[PDB]
Amino acid sequence: VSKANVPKIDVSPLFGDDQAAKMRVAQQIDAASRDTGFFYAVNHGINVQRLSQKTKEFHMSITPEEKWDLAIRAYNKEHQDQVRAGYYLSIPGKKAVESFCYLNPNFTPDHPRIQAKTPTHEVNVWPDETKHPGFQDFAEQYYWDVFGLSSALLKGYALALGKEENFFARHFKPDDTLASVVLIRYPYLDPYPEAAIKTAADGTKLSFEWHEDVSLITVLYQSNVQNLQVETAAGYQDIEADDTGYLINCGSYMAHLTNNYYKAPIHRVKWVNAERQSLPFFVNLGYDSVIDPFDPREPNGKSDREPLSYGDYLQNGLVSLINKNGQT
Ligand SMILES: CC(C)[C@@H](NC(=O)[C@H](CS)NC(=O)CCC[C@H](N)C(=O)O)C(=O)O
Ligand SMILES: [Fe+3]
Repeated sequence: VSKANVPKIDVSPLFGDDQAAKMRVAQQIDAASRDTGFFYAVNHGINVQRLSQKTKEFHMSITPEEKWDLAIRAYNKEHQDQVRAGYYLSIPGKKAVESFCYLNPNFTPDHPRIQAKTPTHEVNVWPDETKHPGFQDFAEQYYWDVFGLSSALLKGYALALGKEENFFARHFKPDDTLASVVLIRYPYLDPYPEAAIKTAADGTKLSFEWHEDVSLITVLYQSNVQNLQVETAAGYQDIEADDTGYLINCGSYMAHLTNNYYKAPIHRVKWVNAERQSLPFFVNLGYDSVIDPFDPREPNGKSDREPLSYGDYLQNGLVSLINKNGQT
């Protein structure tokens, strides 16, 4: 029943050249990462009003025909090459959530990872421009807008851990990042399908069960409806909503790299009967990216943990999350 301490951090110095100001932001990122694991990034410079409005226009105007045409393999056997990118359909009376996922716009048929058929790389699919004017242009621009914000946040995390500010960001590149945007619609439904509600061990009704994120960090915009909870030793705590800020947390690749110094917080989504948006950007590195693990608690930083290539981590992590928490 209690509320999580989720600080609001002004991240604007991370876009600048005042090095001491950057360190003061890094200290706040460190403090939040060692407490509940969540913070809100404010003063981030992204037009989140336009994001929410264009996402709503898309979700509310797409038709069943278009959803089949864009559907991932789980919903359309014809689309064997769409495991990640495309439309994730709701199932009326059974499954409420629906979403649209897209990847690096630089993944084209020309791209070498696409020509090589490397797992987790796909070419995006888009709706018809004449039915959804300007949607693809908006979505591709948004990808690079939130890429820029994430690059800045990664400098803060690096400084927080005592590393040079490009320690993570040097692996986060426009030509090969596996980062994804997911545009999730959580609808208002009356009656709400009981099959779409899960009951937690503690009795709480949920839309999505406990999990750690498959990411380096997760950069999340949500509309102003409270839904997230974070697990602490004393139980789950509510995360207050803020539809002007981005909610940030670490994923399990950060926990691995840091020998669990920055844990990947376990969190879950409460069931709320309300029309709302959940728009995550999953900060993923490149397929071949490897960061040597270190232990910030040790003077010498020595860690015995194996370096893990990001591509293998991502492939395994996405499948495991489907197996554990269900096809979304
Ligand atoms: C908790 C939110 C981030 C959101 N949940 C989610 O987005 C959940 C848990 S982090 N994430 C996923 O299912 C992984 C999507 C990965 C994506 N298809 C890809 O190929 O990269 C929700 O609102 O349900
Ligand atoms: Fe999550």
